[PDB]
Amino acid sequence: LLPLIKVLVVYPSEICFHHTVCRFTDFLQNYCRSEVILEAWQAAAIAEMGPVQWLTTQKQAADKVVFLLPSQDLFPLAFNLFCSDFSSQTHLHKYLVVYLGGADLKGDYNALSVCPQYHLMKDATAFHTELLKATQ
Repeated sequence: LLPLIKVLVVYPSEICFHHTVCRFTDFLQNYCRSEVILEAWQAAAIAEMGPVQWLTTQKQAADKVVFLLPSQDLFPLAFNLFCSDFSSQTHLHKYLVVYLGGADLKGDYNALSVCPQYHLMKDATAFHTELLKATQ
């Protein structure tokens, strides 16, 4: 296999956050050399699997799952489905939380605090290194 990791990116669907999602995916592909699994690029698979089965399938395919938050469509669904796995010892630190850009989230997602945290772009190097560890 290639030393190439796959990252599932879960993000709030608010229009005002869209530019941040694009910037983050560009950062993942180019700066972090990651294959990206993105709702916006898998409309047909989501339609045919339904949102729940799609999230569950992609979580299993992914090496890392990133919750992308500012400072919600699939976001609350992914949180609900994945949160019990956040501290799982089988997949150590599979779930990562990244803060970038601005937007007003409605919900509460307190269990995200049990995951590794990254504030971009200050933590870009630490985040990149975390992804790279996964090619080991």
